[PDB]
Amino acid sequence: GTEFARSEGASALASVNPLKTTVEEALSRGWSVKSGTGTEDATKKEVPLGVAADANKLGTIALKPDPADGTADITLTFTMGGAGPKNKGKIITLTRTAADGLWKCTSDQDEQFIPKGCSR
Repeated sequence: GTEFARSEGASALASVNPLKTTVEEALSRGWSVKSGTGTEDATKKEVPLGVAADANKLGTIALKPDPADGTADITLTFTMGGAGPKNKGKIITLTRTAADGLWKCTSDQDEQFIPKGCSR
């Protein structure tokens, strides 16, 4: 009853939303994106997302496929394994469809805690 359920959802989305830019900039160069931290790899032409999987203690960030080259749908997920009771186990998913390059946000949280712009 005292859990910060609405702020948890906003913090989670704020950890993955900025990565859309990172992904688009890499694909515009014809480079692939790979998860984790590190330096660009000029041999394989892969750019890391630049954020650790556990950057936000509310949960974990994941990329699929990994690496991703733009020719298949890409998903960025924030799994709230560190959240309070109402949001623990819930997942915010950002999907970039390869056929049109568009992004969508879906969440399996209770409707009242889904961040603005995301749907069930």
